[PDB]
Amino acid sequence: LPALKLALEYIVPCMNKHGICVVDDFLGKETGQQIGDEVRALHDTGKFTGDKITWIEGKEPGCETIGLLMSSMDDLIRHCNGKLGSYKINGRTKAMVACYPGNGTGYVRHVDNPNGDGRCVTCIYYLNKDWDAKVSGGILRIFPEGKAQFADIEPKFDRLLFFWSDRRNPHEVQPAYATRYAITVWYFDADERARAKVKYLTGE
Ligand SMILES: Oc1c(-n2ccnn2)cnn1-c1cc(N2CCOCC2)ncn1
Ligand SMILES: [Cl-]
Ligand SMILES: [Cl-]
Ligand SMILES: [Cl-]
Ligand SMILES: [Mn+2]
Repeated sequence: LPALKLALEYIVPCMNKHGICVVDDFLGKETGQQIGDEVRALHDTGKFTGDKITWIEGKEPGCETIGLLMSSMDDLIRHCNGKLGSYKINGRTKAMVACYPGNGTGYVRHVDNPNGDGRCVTCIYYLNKDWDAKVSGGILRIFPEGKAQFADIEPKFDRLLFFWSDRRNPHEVQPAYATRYAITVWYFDADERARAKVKYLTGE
């Protein structure tokens, strides 16, 4: 589907019904591999003589295709104009470009935004080519609040994931046995983000 059709026919009704939406084959193989090359360049540096996080705006040298990813995410969110709950999405974070070690470590269950920090939608893009979660792990488990079911989401290559960032979606990540990368972006609700910012002295 084109971005308009995908947003209105799939992403919007999926998010309002479930709070979780998976889009597969988001950018295609060639672009996905290019993003992987850029991400590995950021994190796979050598040496002279937890996890790794970098925050990317999208116009840094060697990050142009990460920027294309962010523009593509922005395109989908824009076409959701005012249809994602009651939110008015007026901005987002930088891209969190993460490298997660394959050392048998998982991520404890948590809520991204538990206390009204302004973030209403979490977007995650998975860029590890030919990742087989059945063999290598790394599955995301989301527990939508009050539902009888929970969801396991495999970090499949070129997969885009949306979910509500607030207490509706506690989530945990199972351990993995190879290095993997994911890029996360959070979209802000205008009113909540404004309220969260009033406490600061001109300091964001
Ligand atoms: O890194 C992840 C994963 N994950 C792990 C492996 N695969 N996916 C799932 N949530 N999550 C995360 C990270 C985060 N940070 C990271 C440290 O800086 C501050 C903000 N804030 C909220 N959620
Ligand atoms: Cl939790
Ligand atoms: Cl966290
Ligand atoms: Cl902000
Ligand atoms: Mn999280």
